[PDB]
Amino acid sequence: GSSRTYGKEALRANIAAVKAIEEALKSTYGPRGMDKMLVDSLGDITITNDGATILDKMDLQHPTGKLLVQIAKGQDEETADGTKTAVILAGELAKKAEDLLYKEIHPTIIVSGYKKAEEIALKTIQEIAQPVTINDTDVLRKVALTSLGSKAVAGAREYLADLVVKAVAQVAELRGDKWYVDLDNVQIVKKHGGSVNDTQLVYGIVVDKEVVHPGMPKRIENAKIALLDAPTQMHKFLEEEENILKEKVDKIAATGANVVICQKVAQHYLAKLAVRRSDLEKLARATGGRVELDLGYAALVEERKDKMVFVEGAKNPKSVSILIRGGLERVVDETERALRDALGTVADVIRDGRAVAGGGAVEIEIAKRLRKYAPQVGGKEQLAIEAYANAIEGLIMILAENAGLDPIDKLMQLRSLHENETNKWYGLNLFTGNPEDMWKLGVIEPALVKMNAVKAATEAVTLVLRIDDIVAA
Amino acid sequence: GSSRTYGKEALRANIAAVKAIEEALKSTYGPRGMDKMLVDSLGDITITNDGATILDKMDLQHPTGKLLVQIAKGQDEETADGTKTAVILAGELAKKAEDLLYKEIHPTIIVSGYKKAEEIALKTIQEIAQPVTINDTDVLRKVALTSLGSKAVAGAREYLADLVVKAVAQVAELRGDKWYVDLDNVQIVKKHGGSVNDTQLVYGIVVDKEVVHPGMPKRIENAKIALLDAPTQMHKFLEEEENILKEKVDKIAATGANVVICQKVAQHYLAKLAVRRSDLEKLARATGGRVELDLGYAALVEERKDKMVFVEGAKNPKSVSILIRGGLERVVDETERALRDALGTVADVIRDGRAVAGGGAVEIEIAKRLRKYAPQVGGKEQLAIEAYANAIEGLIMILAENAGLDPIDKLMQLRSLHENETNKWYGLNLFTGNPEDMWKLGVIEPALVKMNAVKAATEAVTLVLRIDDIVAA
Ligand SMILES: Nc1ncnc2c1ncn2[C@@H]1O[C@H](COP(=O)(O)OP(=O)(O)OP(=O)(O)O)[C@@H](O)[C@H]1O
Ligand SMILES: Nc1ncnc2c1ncn2[C@@H]1O[C@H](COP(=O)(O)OP(=O)(O)OP(=O)(O)O)[C@@H](O)[C@H]1O
Ligand SMILES: [Mg+2]
Ligand SMILES: [Mg+2]
Repeated sequence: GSSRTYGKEALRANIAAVKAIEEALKSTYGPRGMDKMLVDSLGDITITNDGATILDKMDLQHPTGKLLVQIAKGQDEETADGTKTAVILAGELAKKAEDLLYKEIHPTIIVSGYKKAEEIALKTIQEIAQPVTINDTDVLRKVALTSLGSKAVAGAREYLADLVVKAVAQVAELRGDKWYVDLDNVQIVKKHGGSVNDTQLVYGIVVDKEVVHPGMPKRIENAKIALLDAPTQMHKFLEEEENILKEKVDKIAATGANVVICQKVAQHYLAKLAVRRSDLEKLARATGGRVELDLGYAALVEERKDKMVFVEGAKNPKSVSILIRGGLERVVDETERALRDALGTVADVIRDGRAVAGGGAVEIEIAKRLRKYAPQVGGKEQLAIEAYANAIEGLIMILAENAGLDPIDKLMQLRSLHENETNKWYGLNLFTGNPEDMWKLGVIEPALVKMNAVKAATEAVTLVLRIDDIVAA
Repeated sequence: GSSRTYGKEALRANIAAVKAIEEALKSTYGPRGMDKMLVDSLGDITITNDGATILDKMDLQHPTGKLLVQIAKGQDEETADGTKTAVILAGELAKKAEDLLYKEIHPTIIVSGYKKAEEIALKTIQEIAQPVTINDTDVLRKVALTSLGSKAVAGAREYLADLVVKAVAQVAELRGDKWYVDLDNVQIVKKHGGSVNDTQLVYGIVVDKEVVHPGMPKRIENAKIALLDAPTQMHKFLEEEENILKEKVDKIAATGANVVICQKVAQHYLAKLAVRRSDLEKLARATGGRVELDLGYAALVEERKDKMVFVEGAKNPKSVSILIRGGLERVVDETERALRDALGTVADVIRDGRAVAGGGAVEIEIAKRLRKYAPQVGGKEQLAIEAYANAIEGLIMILAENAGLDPIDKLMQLRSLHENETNKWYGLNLFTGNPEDMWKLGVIEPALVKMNAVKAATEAVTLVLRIDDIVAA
């Protein structure tokens, strides 16, 4: 025994799976949006509004949904943002395809329409965007703040916004006639007992070591660094192992190193600087050293009051550390998850120097270009392009409907404001119900994240259409 | 206990099996055609439109269908194309035989009709086709492109089309007063990190070796090649095994070889070229060597920046390698499955120098010859030949019906266009709904694949008729 299902009934059964997976996410479309409660088989309780999190702990019985979710998860590791937008948009394009199938259009006309709209949308995003550079640091601060905000740690402590902006403004490499960065170049340190304004940047590389040995010179300058993975006969062996302590000095003097860090007593003779205990790799990347004596170099090393050790002016100038100290664990452990995602959004601007307004300002310029382009295509395909435009505007209703407003009128006001000339940045504010200019409010996101949202939605829906039949064996 | 079933009811039960197996395939008749989803017993999901793939993972309860599928699978290994056409045509000839049995004609009249139509069809294909040669490289490019297209790798990167055309235009042997080729003569290499336009031909034989030993002369010219499957007493054995390293030099000097490849250190003394590690068979076929020292010969050997090793101008000039490097695995692994099937279609033209238009242009010349021939046969057999012609035209409805068009009118327009003189290449375009000239659009397939489609369909249906009774024990 096995089941075969084919034709319109298999296509309806696939669309009813996509409109279920989108229904699970619709309400959490941020900001100012609801959370979901997830309970596991053990009885743990979790509260979340992070879509990449929900899609790993919800569980899905239907195989076509299992393909849609896999595309939306694959979407999160390539770019890091737009996990929910690429599911909502893929929900709307299917819901509006259902209106075209009742007019008896064949699916290969619809799919040819969508893949003919997406290529004029991606051109329009590159046309309406505006360029930005590292020197435009106000715009970098506005992007950081927008990605950072809506948690307890926020731009009420705007020191966090300058902290991240300065930290990646330091690490700028130049490649492809453009700037380049990666998160491997900038490191955190996390500890408890502190304050969120006590967190600081350094322009140096730092470890929260509570001890280094007391006789040693706690300031070292214009210096060389080494990073290391390095009865009667019983008394002779015991001495031979105590002489192996002096063999550390013997081989440091063989190379002239000043501070010497080893993975895992005779420290009075060394004092006549040792660090007791993947971080040696970070020190090597800062110092230019290597983990037989190969040395690295730095302008200053210090230990200072909890208690800490600092390296400053290491040979590679494009490396930075930041330290978070907070009074409770719950603050620190989510502040990392906010702060490095903010920095990893600034990096999505800096890797490609365009920026576009949030708030639904992009969708309504796209929904104008399509409705001016559709009369040129003329055939049955014209109904598929106009059915695409109605599905992109249908996104910002899910943004207005979510902040308590009346959705239809607060769509019509925006569309009428865009029929006037210029005005291209008007969109929804969400902390007051009226439309406002999104650039002067400073609400911005990088173009690469919108392009990935549009492309992963069209790729996901044109794989749910264009399945005729289901066989199992 | 056992079952016996005989007469009209056994014949109806066989035809209802053939019209089920054809019903599973009808919609995927390409291009621009739907896919099917196949789920296995483990829970893996697969999406496909390749008929030779569907028929191995669908599973079939009925024994007559199990014979039809076995003929259609056997069809794919002899010629490589026409797995679906030979099932659809075998579906139509049975569906139209059912209309003749209700007029009470006996089955041995029908089968005598079909086997009397197929012999005038095979003559007509040899009459209406047009010849082609290697020098007609535009037609080779058009055939390559038609077989290559409708994937992400396509003639948007037309470098792939010239890549394959040049690659088999080099390997041409002459036999039977005709050209001859096989796929054993041309080899690929596949690696990750690349681009689809970074893929290149060579007119040489190549391995993506990331290393060869650093002292050795990395350029060798007008050269000879060897291809090889080749306490106190403990110190004497250890030395005897180290002298066996120098015995490689000792036996290379005994034959004067310049580069020496062995299946599975003293390389400084060899340097005073060694390759560290079925490919020795390919090198032997290029070099004219053999895997006791038999040597092969080549004009140049080089190692160059990833990193690679090249052999150029080997003794046999009718051997070629191509290299695919792509930025992701998913691209490379299906690009092989497209690119070698494109090349293995050019080989189906070159092995037999006729070509015929696609798009349903052949079917409507055959459906004219039959309806002019049928009045000569005169008896009850006349109804079986005209019932054959209606079943070949009934194929291009499944091509028009599939691209969203209205099927009947877009048949009648083609038939009326063929009642005019010449025009013999008019057929369906599928990227716009009107008929167009298929030769100027460049849509071509080799005659040997159509002949195998006609012959394997008539052979499959005349075995489903002409079964009277089913016995089991
Ligand atoms: N201050 C704001 N005012 C208006 N719209 C905003 C504001 N901040 C963000 N948005 C909009 O919120 C949407 C993104 O919603 P949300 O942040 O919940 O999902 P996401 O970040 O894409 O998801 P994920 O982080 O899981 O990938 C975009 O349309 C964006 O422009
Ligand atoms: N560009 C085209 N326009 C019109 N018809 C085309 C075009 N390309 C191919 N065809 C037609 O498509 C049919 C073959 O369909 P399809 O390629 O799906 O099956 P197949 O190649 O025979 O199957 P398989 O590859 O599994 O053996 C032939 O009638 C051919 O002439
Ligand atoms: Mg976001
Ligand atoms: Mg084919």
